This record gives sequence, C-alpha cells and structure tokens, in this order.
Amino acid sequence: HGIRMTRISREMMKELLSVYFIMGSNNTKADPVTVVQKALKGGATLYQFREKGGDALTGEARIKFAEKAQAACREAGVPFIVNDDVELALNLKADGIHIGQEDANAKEVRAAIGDMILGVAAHTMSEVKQAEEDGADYVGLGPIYPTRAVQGVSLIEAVRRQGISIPIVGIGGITIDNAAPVIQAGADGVSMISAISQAEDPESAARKFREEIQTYKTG
Ligand SMILES: Nc1nc(C(F)(F)F)ncc1COP(=O)(O)OP(=O)(O)O
Ligand SMILES: [Mg+2]
Repeated sequence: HGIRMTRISREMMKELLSVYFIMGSNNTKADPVTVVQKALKGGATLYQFREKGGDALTGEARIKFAEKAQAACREAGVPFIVNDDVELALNLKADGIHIGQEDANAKEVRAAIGDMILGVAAHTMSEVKQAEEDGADYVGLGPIYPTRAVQGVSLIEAVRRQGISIPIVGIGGITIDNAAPVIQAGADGVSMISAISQAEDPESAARKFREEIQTYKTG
C-alpha cells in the first residue's frame, strides 16, 4: 500500500473491511501499540487510529503514538486509517481517513485528501446515498449492537435491497459471537474495538474473527 494515484476499487476496499480493528490508548489496559501489533499479527485487515475523549493522548504524545501504530501497520502490510483528524492523516501520509456526520463535510475532506481511502459513518439511507456522491470509498453503518440508537442489521439490509453496492463495514458492539449476521445481512466486514482491544489474547481474538468472517463471506 503506497501513495494512491487512483481511487481504491470496491473489490479491494471490500477485502480490507473484513476484520477492521479500531483503537485508541484508552480502549485497553495493556500497552496500546503492543495490542495493535497483536491484532495485526492475528489477521486484522485494516486498522483505524482513533484517539479521543477522556484518557486520550494529546499534542506530541498523540502524534508519536500514531507513528508507532502506523509503523506496525507497515510491517504487517495492512492499511493505516486515521479517524476525524484530516490534518494528521495527510501529515503521516496515512492510507485513509474516517469521518462521521458531525465531522468535517465529506466533500471538503475528499478534495483535501486526493485519492486516499475515505470512510463515512452512515445511520440512514439518506446519509448513505449522500456519502456515496460525496466520494466516500466505504461507509460504517450502525450502531448495530449496544448514545446513537442501535439498529441491528436493518439499514444494512435496506441498503442492499435498493441495489446499492457501496462497500459496507458494520460497527457497534460486535463480538465474535454476533458478527456473522452482520455479514449475512450483506456487510463486507465488521468493526470492533473492545472485542479485541480488551481480549486477554488480542492476537487469537483477531485470528478468530479472520476465520469466521472469511467463512461467512464465502457462504
Ligand atoms: N469511527 C467510526 N468508524 C467507523 C468504521 F467504519 F470505520 F468502522 N464507523 C463509524 C464510526 C463512528 O464515527 P463517528 O460518529 O464520527 O464518531 P467517532 O469518531 O467518535 O467514532
Ligand atoms: Mg468521528
């Protein structure tokens, strides 16, 4: 994964969303970077640097943590995605950026990031359709499981029913036990934080997701 000179293809984007690990320093009791390295070693196909909130790093501390996470993604050969922060995404030459409905407008972000990967969080058919024309390469629908209202795989099913094929990754309380339906509903992958970041064995946790997700995408 080098500097993209063209928009990422749906086939390649969908392969990456399979097991999508999201994590910040405050989502685990162990060593942040060490957990990420294990998640990759395990089988995670994409990672998103998400550092914000209460016990979250700031200033230089944050940036360096990001560089280490990105470095670990490099070794594993997995794309490094940044959350919210467009300025940082561009500075670290990250593979992508993810935004929600309250973050910078997708149109602007797309113009500022060139052909970088762009993920947009959607919650309604409208937001999905908008994300697509705004130039998003994929959308994160949810929260599927238990603020924003839980929606199961209803939206995911509505999107596929309208024939829309945009890459989709599910998000929200996803565990190894409830991930299958998300896929069966038509999602191209599942996103998780605690299911892996808080596992006593993150590496094996990521490995289980990898096996399950591949099994269900085939069937
Ligand atoms: N971070 C996210 N990542 C995904 C992804 F698709 F990547 F799985 N989907 C949805 C969200 C939620 O985005 P948002 O509401 O902006 O809040 P926050 O930045 O606090 O997560
Ligand atoms: Mg956000």
